[PDB]
Amino acid sequence: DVRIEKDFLGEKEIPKDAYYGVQTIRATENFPITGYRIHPELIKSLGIVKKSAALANMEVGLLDKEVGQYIVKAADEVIEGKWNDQFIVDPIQGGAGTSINMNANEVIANRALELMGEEKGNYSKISPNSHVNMSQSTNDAFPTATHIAVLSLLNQLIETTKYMQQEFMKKADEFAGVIKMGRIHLQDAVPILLGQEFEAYARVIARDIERIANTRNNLYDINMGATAVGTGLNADPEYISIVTEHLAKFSGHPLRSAQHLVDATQNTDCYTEVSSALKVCMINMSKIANDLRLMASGPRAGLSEIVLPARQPGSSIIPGMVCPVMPEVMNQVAFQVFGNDLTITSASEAGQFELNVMEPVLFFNLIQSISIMTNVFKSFTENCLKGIKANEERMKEYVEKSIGIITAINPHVGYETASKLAREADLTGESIRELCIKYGVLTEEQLNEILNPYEMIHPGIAG
Amino acid sequence: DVRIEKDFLGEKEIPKDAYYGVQTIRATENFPITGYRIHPELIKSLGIVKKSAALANMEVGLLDKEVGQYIVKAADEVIEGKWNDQFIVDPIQGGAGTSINMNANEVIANRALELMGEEKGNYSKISPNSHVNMSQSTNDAFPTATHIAVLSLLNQLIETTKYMQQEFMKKADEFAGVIKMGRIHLQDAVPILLGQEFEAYARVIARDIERIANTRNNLYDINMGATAVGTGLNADPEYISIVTEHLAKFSGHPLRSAQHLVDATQNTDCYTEVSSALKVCMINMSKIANDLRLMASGPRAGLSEIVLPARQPGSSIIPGMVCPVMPEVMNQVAFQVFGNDLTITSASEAGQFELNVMEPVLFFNLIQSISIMTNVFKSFTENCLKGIKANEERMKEYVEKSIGIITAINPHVGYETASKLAREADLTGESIRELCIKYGVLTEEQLNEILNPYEMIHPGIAG
Amino acid sequence: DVRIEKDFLGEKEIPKDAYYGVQTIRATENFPITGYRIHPELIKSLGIVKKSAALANMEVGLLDKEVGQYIVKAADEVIEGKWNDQFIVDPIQGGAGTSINMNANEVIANRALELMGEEKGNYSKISPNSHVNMSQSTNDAFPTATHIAVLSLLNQLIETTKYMQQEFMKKADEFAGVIKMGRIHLQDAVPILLGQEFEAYARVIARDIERIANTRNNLYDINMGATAVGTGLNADPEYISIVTEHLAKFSGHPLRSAQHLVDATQNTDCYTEVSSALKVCMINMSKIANDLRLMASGPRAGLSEIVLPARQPGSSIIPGMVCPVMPEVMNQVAFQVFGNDLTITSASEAGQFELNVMEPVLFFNLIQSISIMTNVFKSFTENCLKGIKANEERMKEYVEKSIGIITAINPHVGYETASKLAREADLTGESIRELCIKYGVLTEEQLNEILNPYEMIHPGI
Amino acid sequence: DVRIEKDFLGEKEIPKDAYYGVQTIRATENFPITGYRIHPELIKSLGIVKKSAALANMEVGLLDKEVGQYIVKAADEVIEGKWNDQFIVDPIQGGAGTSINMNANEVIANRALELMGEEKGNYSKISPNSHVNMSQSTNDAFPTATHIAVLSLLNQLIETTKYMQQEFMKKADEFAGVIKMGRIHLQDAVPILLGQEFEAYARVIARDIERIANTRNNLYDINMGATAVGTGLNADPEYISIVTEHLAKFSGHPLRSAQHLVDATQNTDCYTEVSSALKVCMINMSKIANDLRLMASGPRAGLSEIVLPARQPGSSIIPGMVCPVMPEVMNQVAFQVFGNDLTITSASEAGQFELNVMEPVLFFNLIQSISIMTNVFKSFTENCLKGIKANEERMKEYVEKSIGIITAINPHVGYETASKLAREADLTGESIRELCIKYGVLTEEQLNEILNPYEMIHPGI
Ligand code: NA
Ligand code: NA
Repeated sequence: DVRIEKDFLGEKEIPKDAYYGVQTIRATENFPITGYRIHPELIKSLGIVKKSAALANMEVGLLDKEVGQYIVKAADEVIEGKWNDQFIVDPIQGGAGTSINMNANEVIANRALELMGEEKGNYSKISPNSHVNMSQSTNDAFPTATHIAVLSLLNQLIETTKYMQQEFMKKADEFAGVIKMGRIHLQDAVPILLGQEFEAYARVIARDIERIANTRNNLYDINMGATAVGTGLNADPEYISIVTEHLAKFSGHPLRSAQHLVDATQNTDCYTEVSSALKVCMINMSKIANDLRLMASGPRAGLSEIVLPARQPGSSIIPGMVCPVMPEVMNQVAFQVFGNDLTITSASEAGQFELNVMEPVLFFNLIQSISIMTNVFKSFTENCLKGIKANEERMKEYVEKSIGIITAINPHVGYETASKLAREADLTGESIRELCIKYGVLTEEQLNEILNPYEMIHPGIAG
Repeated sequence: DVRIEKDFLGEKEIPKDAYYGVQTIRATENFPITGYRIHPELIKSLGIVKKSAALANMEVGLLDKEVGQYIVKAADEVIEGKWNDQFIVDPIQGGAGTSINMNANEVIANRALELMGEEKGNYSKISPNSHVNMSQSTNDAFPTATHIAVLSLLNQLIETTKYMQQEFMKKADEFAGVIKMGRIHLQDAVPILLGQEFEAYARVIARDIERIANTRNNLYDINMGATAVGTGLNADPEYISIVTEHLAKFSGHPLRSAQHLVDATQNTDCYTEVSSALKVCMINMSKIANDLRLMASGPRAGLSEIVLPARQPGSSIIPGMVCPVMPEVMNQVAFQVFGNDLTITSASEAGQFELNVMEPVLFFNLIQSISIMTNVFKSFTENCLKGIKANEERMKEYVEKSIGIITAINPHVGYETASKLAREADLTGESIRELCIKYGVLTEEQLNEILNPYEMIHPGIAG
Repeated sequence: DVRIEKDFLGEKEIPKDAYYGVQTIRATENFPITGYRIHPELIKSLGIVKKSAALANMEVGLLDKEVGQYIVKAADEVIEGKWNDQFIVDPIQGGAGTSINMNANEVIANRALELMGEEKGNYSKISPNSHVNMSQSTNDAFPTATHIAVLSLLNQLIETTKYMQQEFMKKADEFAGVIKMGRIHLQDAVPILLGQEFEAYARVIARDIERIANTRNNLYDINMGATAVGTGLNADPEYISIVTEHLAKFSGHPLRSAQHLVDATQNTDCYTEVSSALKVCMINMSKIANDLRLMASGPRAGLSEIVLPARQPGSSIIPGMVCPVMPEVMNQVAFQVFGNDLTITSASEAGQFELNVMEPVLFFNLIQSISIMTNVFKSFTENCLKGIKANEERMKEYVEKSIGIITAINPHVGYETASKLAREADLTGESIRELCIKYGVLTEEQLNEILNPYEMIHPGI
Repeated sequence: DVRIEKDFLGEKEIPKDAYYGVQTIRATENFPITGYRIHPELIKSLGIVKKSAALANMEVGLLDKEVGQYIVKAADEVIEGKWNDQFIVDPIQGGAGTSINMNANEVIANRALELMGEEKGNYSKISPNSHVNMSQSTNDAFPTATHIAVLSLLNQLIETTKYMQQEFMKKADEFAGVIKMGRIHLQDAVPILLGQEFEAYARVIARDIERIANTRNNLYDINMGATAVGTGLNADPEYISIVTEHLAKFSGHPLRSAQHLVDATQNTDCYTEVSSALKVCMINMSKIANDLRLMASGPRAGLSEIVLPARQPGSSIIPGMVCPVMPEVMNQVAFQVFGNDLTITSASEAGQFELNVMEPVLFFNLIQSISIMTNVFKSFTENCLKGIKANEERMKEYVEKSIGIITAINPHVGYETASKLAREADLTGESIRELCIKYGVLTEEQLNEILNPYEMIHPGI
């Protein structure tokens, strides 16, 4: 039922059908923290790293082509997502990612052994350390795999967010004629188009796409060849060049060998720069969600400017309640990303000399942020945003009854007079138009032009 | 293979062997955010809530005793942890916890139906809403279950942390004779006992236990009977009294019916008060961990004051490296709790009028904090703290070679003279004792008493 | 125009009329960061510390009675707030607070010298280090002073908060009969009294008062006598017991000498505990302020449930605009405190071995939090909360025309009739009450009982 | 001693000699929160805004040429920093910045009145609202001024940072030959040059310069002309084009009128983008400062790899102590910025519909971050970084007696001999180099090449 493996600390039993090994099992004893598994994209990227390294090591004559070809086939299986269940270590873990790198090394070595008809655990023939980890350290393989995983996930977030942004733009278009009252401080102000607010939403999101896209650039620099500390001592420059080109080609990213491997091994600014752009994006999305929730308030004692698609019963006790559950989950995902960014800040700040050992919790958080933003943006776009409808009559009635349309008469008649009219209209509950007429401030004809609400929506002195 | 269920929004297919229902499946479409499951303690507590309610509702004559007895048996199964797999909704979810409450209501209703020989889905006989949720709202059942789960988890953290605190105290005792140099600003200062530092660690942790224990008090107030908004309109006061006593008795906590149900339904300060005490605790533990990592630095170009149990190979490329992986994972768990507390802050701040809809992400975070602190504290206590050893010779050599022992001569001979001696000793690399003798500041006899390092470890003018 | 002073590092020019000295001037070159000054209460508390130490050192025969007496009189002037302008060092400073301790030691020494007719700078007669700092370290004097300052500031915050909490409870009373629509998810639910919301506000604030008051307890333990690292090297144990008693008696706080001075010198959890309770309080206050600003929304396209006292013009372009400026500044002070608390967290976490050197920024933020909360609570209470008025008729009208008011009538009339009444109410203009009367379902007298605000908003039928 | 002024809300007494007015005095009663004043660069930028608007309004025939000319001269005095003392409102204030805009409008109006020989307060002749605020809102004037202030402050930070970055690169050069032990997890690893660490420092700082410089781009889009909500109601489109050009030309920044003024009036992402780049920079700087403080640990029980310039006595009780005060204040400024960034995050998130009213606290924090970073970078560069010295012999000695130096010799000597050499080195006192010589394994000349600092620290064999 079990086999026995060993490292410099001793021996352990492994289930015979497991592809992980001794260093993996030790990580499960050392760090039973969350019970989560690493993201499958990171597993995939680990497999891209070990395939790339095995090819490069063979090409430069360091690795036996017999063993190397099986390492490559096993790594391809990992890349295709065939072995996600064998990656059992905790995302939150001591040892700076060694246990993640070793989980990859062990799984690939053991699967390679099985593919050449050998016994799993026979590290004499295929060693996790000496073959699958050849020319590598934790301190290059783990971050390089993370750069690749983060880049692949960012590319998916970007595509999802461009889709959402475009759906905001379609709503802006659908609502381009819908007039309502703009509010500042939650006080009635002057008229605005609902489509102008939705375009404001589309535009901030366009700016977020650009910020997030631009954070990829610093992740294209990888540190493969760094060895233990970034000096690259005893790394072969031809190994570095060739592994880099394989990593680029198999991952699909324009990866580059960092110009200064010590810089690239010990600094973590590439990661906080990403987390920062994700946070900024979710600030904007939370604000947008808060607006949607206010606009959907009601149905009788709220603003009731829009109707969201109903997505689930709101209450078992208020008959027929529907709640804005999709904006609410967007807010919650924002609050989660805000927190993840503080965990990332604190972990990046904790780096010491040649290595930041806090990267596992940094990378867990950063991947989680990207992943939950992708998922909530997809679900919000499909289950809410596309289906939003406007209560046009209600919003028109707000404009029809406002005081603040009176703003438009300031350049003609003065803020002082308009204020007197505004105060009176507010205290009597009369229409501001009627008051202008009854006091001879303006004629019916000239305030038909001046108090045109649609015309006040683009710049100019009315008239 | 499937059955069909319905709510006021429409019909859905459910796998025939599933105990969840239509509202559950809708939550899985609305919120595919994390893919996590709610903590099993919360599942258990939901079952305590629905059992308690069913008993109270029968006792006051609202619920049929035939259906009620099966609801109770099903809820007991949930309480014992037999149905954790049927709780499939995302911890991060819109609808303020409705989908969590409905997952409980559905699972219990359906299991109850199966126990009385009926068809799952036959809500005519046993309704998730009308029977299992009777006299309840999301807005009391969900927070009440959370109070119970948080209290049970806090009690386990407290016990784990008292164990850790006691193991720190044992190390303080083991090291009570071990002399070393105290450092301020990382500059050599005056002698201290290693056992005094470990007692400083034990004492802050004692203070953390007290803070965390004291946060339970505000969670003992529950809001069962609140109905939709806290008014309790149409709740039966005898139902409230009786359900409270069952909740207390089955959960083991001294629960109390809040004095003002509107306050208790809309305020979330009980939760941030807990998160705050957890954060403070992890600030202290991170600092302690950082100290341990500095003391274990080396082995030749570091401080090398202590040796930690080796827990995994440190490197595949530095021969025989061992890294302080257990302190490192403690730091990472701190950074995670710091972030979780910011998510909790932001979610509590977002409450509006009669309900804080952001509670799902608040409660996910708070439970995660308590849970990961418990797990890392257990693992750190067993896999590191108990086994720590002191390099007594090294630390003694620091004291033997220090400048700063010279502090003790200030009251005798003046800070001005001691400074001259200190500077000289620092620039020549001579022993400060020899300099005192050679310049006739003190006799060999009087500085044998005065520069006794052990005596400078407790208050007094040396002499 | 200058004198020359000297420390371990060499000599510096000091303005002839200055009471600070060489170690102070160096700090002003090293840390020109914010341009702020330390809080006057911290200056005061430093004066309490140096007075207390001078008395204890004299009593134990370590300090000259005559020189000690002048140190004490100079310290008393500092305590009374006469020399705040001589405390020039930046609150954000390296050195772990040495520069603040030295600013006190120098000002006091020099003023003491002036009081005995000597020249400022004559450290031969009265030394900042040897006399004013005798038996002490930065690492006990500076924290002890901070514990005392923070305690004093907390006591004032608590009194201000208790005043605000009581004014919320008066508004709860004023509004005890005012009915409105409760909202969950911002969706119309069932009726609630405005007074119940204000009471929920007052109750959370009561809980905050308790949390904050309870953070004082760990600050009453001081480390005076710890000297450099908590070992108490060069502090006589009788000096420690005497200085502690003077610190308690002059400060008015029940200070205690910590049970383990090494613990109390290196751990900073008393400070994060305080910051935490301040953050939690401001979370609740921010939420309350958010609710107020929603209730004040309008005048015609908003909820318009309450009217806040007008405090300033809202706009120089929109005629008639007035804005909820006092809830808004409450929000902003919350966001400030949240941030201050993260700075405090990060500084506390950065402690190393025997000393946390990041205390200056930690204490600057903590004292800032306490201070801005006191000031905004006072201003918000006097300029907004006391004057809040309810639009009772508006709120009643929406309750009368809601769906949710059906909930009060359901057990009386049964679900079948309730549904028919609800349907009619949707399609006609009419309130459920009027319809109950029109169709003889309930009598006007029975509806007066059933839809009584208190009765629709409490448990029972 | 007083005059009387009046707004929409009524009349107030103003000190006769004050240039501020009624809306300003009300703000000083409403918000006595911090006691701070807005940054002088924001005052300056407000003056640029009001000058620019007065010129555009005149050009378009909306404002009297004569009154406009006095408004402009008064604005120019504000721009030159002559009236900073008249800006008394608190940076933390409700009203979304109205009180800051009004403080500018009032000071300028009153000074303009004094320049034409009129009485301060005579708003009949020159109105804060009607003339100085003409064609504007708080909601365009205040942000536009902030964009300009922040841009100016960023440009100074960038220049200061570039100076610091270059001084790190000079130290990398000075230390290019200095070998020491690289450490991972604080465990001894393999040799590294001190110069490579300093170059890693310089390179991250280069990346920070780039991030921060790139945040300017979104600030060049301004919303002047948006008026209340971005619709531009009451702003003539030719006024918008002319005021934008004046704003660019007087400020020296390439300002552009935002493409959608409603977007630019309600969204605050340009500000969080800036705060984010500042936070990221200070994360890196804090880490660097942590490393410096570890390298400076000692003198006898620490690493003692570097010596920092001494800047102040470390202790008045421990003789001889000097502390790394300049890295320490760098840490503390980082923690400050981290917190400021959370305040900024929370304020930005709190935007509602057409306006984010939490901008005053957001801008106070953002400007504070930029300002304290500039000041600490300058002071740290001049008072520490330039003067850092290496303990080269100490560092070399530990490299020579390490295990890790074996790594350079392994491919030359093969694993079997390397292990024998390592074992011997552990048990005897002797360095691997000496042992290589003693046992004829390698020649002294071959060891000079192999263990050359540059050669053991770069890829290859
Ligand atoms: Na988190
Ligand atoms: Na701050």
